[PDB]
Amino acid sequence: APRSVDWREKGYVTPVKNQGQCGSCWAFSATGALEGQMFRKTGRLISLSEQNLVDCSGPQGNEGCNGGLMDYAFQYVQDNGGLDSEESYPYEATEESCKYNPKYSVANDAGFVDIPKQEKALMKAVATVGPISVAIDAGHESFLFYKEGIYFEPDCSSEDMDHGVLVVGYGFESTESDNNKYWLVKNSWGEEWGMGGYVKMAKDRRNHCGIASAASYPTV
Ligand SMILES: Cc1ccc(S(=O)(=O)N[C@@H](Cc2ccccc2)C(=O)CO)cc1
Ligand SMILES: *CC(=O)[C@H](Cc1ccccc1)NS(=O)(=O)c1ccc(C)cc1
Repeated sequence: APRSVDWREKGYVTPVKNQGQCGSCWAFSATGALEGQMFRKTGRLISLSEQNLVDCSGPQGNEGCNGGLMDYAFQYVQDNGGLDSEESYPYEATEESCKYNPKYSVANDAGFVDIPKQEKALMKAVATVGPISVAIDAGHESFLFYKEGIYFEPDCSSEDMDHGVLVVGYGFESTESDNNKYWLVKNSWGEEWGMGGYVKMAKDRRNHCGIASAASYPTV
């Protein structure tokens, strides 16, 4: 695998979005992964509707602003035969009745692939597939105030993740502790959080915060 990957340089990644006060992280992770795979197929980057997932993917097991799983969203796009664009079905940060309209659907998938719970396997998927949906333990003040550098939280759990996000690459930079490797992660808290909405999360530090315990991507 390469030592460094950044799919934003290849056109796979929309700008950072903001989920607001709705527990819809899982929807932003899923649209990020599907936005990348759709671009890989068609060469056109189109922002996808998180509200469409929040309002409509209940039958697959999602619970709107109360939580959900990226895999369930991928299952919805497959079952439903499509997913509306962000512009056609904009984000309201509140759960409402499903307003899906297939005339405005711009994405499809035929399932999803769950990545083995290994950072080595996650690296190979990021290097060969595109942005990857992952879940992390974001439940620490240190994560809220992250600003730069490689994020490392000693109290981070590798088993109880609460926050779905998107791995868009990985890389390295020299650090005091010589733990130099990171995952490049797109968050959904707007661009004022972190590094323009991104975080460099510790890579190859024993599945730090569980980043490799629930990684997946849709099949397009
Ligand atoms: C109290 C609470 C409220 C909402 C959520 S969440 O649904 O927004 N976050 C997801 C993230 C996730 C975790 C593992 C695998 C995929 C996605 C979950 O933890 C799902 O159970 C979690 C906790
Ligand atoms: C992933 C998501 O949408 C979360 C849902 C959540 C998770 C834990 C506790 C309350 C709500 N929303 S979030 O704003 O991304 C977030 C809030 C709090 C924590 C500890 C993590 C993430």
